[PDB]
Amino acid sequence: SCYIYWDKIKRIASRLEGMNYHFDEMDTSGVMPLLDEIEEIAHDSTIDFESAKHILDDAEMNHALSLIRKFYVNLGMKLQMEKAQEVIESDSPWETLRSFYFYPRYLELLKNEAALGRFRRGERAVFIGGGPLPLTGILLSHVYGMRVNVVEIEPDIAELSRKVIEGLGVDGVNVITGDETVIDGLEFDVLMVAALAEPKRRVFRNIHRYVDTETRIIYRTYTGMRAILYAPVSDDDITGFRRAGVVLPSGKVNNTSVLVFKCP
Amino acid sequence: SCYIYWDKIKRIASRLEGMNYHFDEMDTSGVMPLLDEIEEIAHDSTIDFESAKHILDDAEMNHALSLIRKFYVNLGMKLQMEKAQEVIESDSPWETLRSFYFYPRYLELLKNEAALGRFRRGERAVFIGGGPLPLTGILLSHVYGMRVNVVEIEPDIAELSRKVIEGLGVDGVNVITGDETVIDGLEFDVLMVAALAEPKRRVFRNIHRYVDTETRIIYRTYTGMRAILYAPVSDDDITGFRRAGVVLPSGKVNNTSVLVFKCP
Ligand SMILES: [Br-]
Repeated sequence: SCYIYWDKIKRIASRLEGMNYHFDEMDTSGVMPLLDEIEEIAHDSTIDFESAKHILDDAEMNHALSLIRKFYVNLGMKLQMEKAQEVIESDSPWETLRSFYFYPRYLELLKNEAALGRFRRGERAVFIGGGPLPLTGILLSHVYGMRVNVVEIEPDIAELSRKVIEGLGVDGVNVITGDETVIDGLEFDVLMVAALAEPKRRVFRNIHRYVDTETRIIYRTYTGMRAILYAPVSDDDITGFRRAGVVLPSGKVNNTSVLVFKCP
Repeated sequence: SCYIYWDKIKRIASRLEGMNYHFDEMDTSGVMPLLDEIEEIAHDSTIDFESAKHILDDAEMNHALSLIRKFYVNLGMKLQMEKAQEVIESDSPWETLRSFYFYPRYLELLKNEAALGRFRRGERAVFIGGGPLPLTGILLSHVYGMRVNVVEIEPDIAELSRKVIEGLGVDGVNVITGDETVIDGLEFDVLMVAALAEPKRRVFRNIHRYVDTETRIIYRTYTGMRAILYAPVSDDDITGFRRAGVVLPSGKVNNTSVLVFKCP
């Protein structure tokens, strides 16, 4: 084909490639223009899902896509780490937390999800893939009055997260250090899977073994042009589950939210 | 997975099996409940595009899918033939035309397409694959005041369509007997491709040779659960074209309309 977005993406990737050659370590302030250029493409409403995969999954875009998707994850992780450290240091922690680049977005995303998953105060939720800034976990308790365990595989990241939660004075959020297998030993009404929790195939196979058919499972994925940001969850990833609802994003939200139940 | 639609589709297909390879022999009036059954499924808005794809792409669904598709194409063709003769014989041809089962649907589909393609009075349209009842051709003129050539490969079908057009007294619609290659000798502003024009690969490869980069080309295809009805136009078919816009259907409309331009 001949899409103008193909050259734009290749030029972005080239810039990312040159940057990474020079520095392993992300300069979070400096690369905010690159993120906004990438998000303008991802957010372009005038483009349907089929057209999105025609442009994105074209073989000649694979290298550029990989670089962009690596950027997004690395930037996200560094933004979370920096903000976590900021919150811990702050004498005004909630003010510092609301300044996080994605804060307004998670706010909208959760509201969407709570409707999709019928969240009720008092229910037990497990969130897989907390990261250093366990924003979803925190909101689930602070806003939705849920009883939350956040699971984090990396012990130092998990420790930082506990410090964030304590700095915010948020009750009812516990952090578990380990992989998604810790869910066998937990009771929960709802289970959420972070957008960047990996590997997807393994994570869904572990969910499948350790849940029953009545437990609500909500995962975060990417669709349409927003798949420039990250690889979506594949239908093969969700073998043995049935999709029972979706919330497609709008505005600046990047994630699609999917409700599934284990078969059968 | 365990979608309820899976079993429902297999059940409907079981009742089509005994018509296999002789669907053209269908009783049109007596099979309408069967179309309603398939349509209840195609038009279900709660089924997301990923779920629809899980179903239609599964190897186990392949024979039931061919049975449903053979049923839908044969029913549509028979109805078209039956209505064309009915119009020709009618004292009230316009009213008879409007009693066509898909009439209300085509009217909305065209409405959508006219916005998408920016149709205007006096513009030159060519419609590939007229069939016996060239409704789109007739409406492009009768409603949109466009000047139309309808292309029909089968000489006896072309002859019948001309009778339908002459019976209605509609201006500015001519039928050319031939393949899509006849566009070589034509001048036009908008090219439309019928949902049923086949084989898509040969057709689009010929269209590519004869149009330019500013020709508006609209084709009809199937997306989501509506792809149960007929094989969608593939990525491979529209090589050398770029998508510029899409109208997704709602209500009982079956076709997705897609606007393309030749590269660049
Ligand atoms: Br979807």
